[PDB]
Amino acid sequence: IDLSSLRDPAGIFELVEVVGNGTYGQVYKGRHVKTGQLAAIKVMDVTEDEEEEIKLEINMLKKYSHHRNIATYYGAFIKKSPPGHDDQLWLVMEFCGAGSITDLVKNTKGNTLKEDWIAYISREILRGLAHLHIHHVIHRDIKGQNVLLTENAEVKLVDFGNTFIGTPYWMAPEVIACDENPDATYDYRSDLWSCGITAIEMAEGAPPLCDMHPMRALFLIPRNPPPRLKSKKWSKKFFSFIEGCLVKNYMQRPSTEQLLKHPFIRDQPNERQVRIQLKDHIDRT
Ligand SMILES: CS(=O)(=O)c1ccc(-c2cc(-c3ccc(O)cc3)cnc2N)cc1
Repeated sequence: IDLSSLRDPAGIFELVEVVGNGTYGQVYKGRHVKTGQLAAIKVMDVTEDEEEEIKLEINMLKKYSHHRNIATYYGAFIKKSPPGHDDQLWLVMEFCGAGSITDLVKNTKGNTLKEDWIAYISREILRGLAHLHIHHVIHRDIKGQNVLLTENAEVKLVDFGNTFIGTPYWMAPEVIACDENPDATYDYRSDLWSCGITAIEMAEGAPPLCDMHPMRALFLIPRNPPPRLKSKKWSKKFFSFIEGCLVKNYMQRPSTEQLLKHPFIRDQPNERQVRIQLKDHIDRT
């Protein structure tokens, strides 16, 4: 519970290459020197003022990241610099080598996923969310990019809640301020909307207003009726789940616990086979 104990990462971790493209920023594929073991290393410049806002970031990952549907925290390191600034802070976590769900859709023929795959991943997203929510934590950024796979087909979450506004596509209507929603408040239920959009992403290859300029999409999310699956091919349980996820008014939107009982998530006989199916796609590196 102090930045002084934090070792120099020197003979402990090596930075191999920047992970993904630059999707996550300064997140690197790291190597544990001694074991050769892989870790994901998040690098950040740290000032004398950033010292207390960062002590919590570490404690968040320490407390909450010890669930199977959350990428495990390993440790923290400071790469010191001369008295004329600026120290680097390395947040070492589990390296989910199979990439993200975005990678999965892009790597899958025709950029669509099998319905039973959506059911599997969505259950694991919800199961991870249930953990954050039960600990009074809102993820704030549920999307394909932020849902990763291990080489063991385990579904794991990243990026739970500085100057910029990011991508609008997965934002629940309530988090976007307009005339009747002036103080736009994040609810636990916002992560459920985002989850529903992630399921559309998994189904169609991209989220509902991907073709719009981000500013135009930001404007449309609170005005447009709930997004719907384009195809009619989908099962009744799937449209139903998307519907439940995408209740426009958060006040009637179901809890993460209620969703976990939805027939699409609850009823999964191919669960074991799907995990094997996903493992083989991963094996095709
Ligand atoms: C805390 S954060 O900055 O949001 C963050 C967010 C994500 C990761 C992370 C990314 C990857 C990864 C992604 C794509 C790919 O192609 C290959 C690998 C694997 N494991 C991870 N833990 C790490 C920190």
